Amino acid sequence: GLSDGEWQQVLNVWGKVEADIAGHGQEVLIRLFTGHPETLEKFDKFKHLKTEAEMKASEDLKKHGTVVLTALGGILKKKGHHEAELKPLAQSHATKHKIPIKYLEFISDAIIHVLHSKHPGDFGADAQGAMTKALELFRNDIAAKYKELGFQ
Ligand code: HEM
Repeated sequence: GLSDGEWQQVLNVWGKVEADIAGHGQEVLIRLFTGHPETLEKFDKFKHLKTEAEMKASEDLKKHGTVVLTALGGILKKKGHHEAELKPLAQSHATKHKIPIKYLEFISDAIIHVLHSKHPGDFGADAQGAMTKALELFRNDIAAKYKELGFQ
């Protein structure tokens, strides 16, 4: 449950991401994969990436980063009214990709890390609070769908 002012902060922060969705998406995934190498194993199409240099050079990783952040941005712009947008992602990530909710926590924190890394001094405490709450809401609603599906 975010206030109007918190959603305003979220969407203000998101404008930073939308200016360079592929660069943000790439860095989010690289942060996820390098911080939590087990997550790489969930991607048949990225498990060949042995080094961060290879990850950085991967155009397909940037492409997927764009897909991920485009989806997330579409969800965030719903300001919590995202059941229709979230449902297929929860279902695909539980049933097809088999992504534990822990990895969604990892990527949520990776987003925060990337925002500070790319916008140092420009991702204020209020913005971090609002973005964190929005990612918690996202993760929590996914978690509810995971529970429905019995997925761990
Ligand atoms: C912000 C959180 C995430 C968003 C918005 C997101 C979004 C997406 C989207 C839109 C797709 C393609 C459509 C689909 O298959 O449903 C996808 C595919 C996929 N996602 Fe995610 N995802 C997120 C987090 C994760 C995490 C944390 C993992 C694993 C650690 C993961 C693993 C995968 C895999 C393996 C695929 C299939 C990739 C392929 O083979 O093309 N996702 N994701």
